[PDB]
Amino acid sequence: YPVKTDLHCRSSPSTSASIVRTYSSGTEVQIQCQTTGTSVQGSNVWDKTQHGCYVADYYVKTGHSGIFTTKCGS
Ligand SMILES: [Zn+2]
Repeated sequence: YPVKTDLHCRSSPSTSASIVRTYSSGTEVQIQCQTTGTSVQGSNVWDKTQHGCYVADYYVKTGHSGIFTTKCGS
């Protein structure tokens, strides 16, 4: 799925968590799992990517709003 903007990928699903890497707009990401975290533009859903860090799902163009795949473990 493409990211919708330049999008931070963080060590935890929080906008205060450390930035591991930043994807340039349109970069293809795969979703390992989904969880909840900071509310970003109305969505508290966060996606763990192929790199093991978390992005705000609002900015991942999947067509889905709610969690739709494997839930991340605690
Ligand atoms: Zn930023």
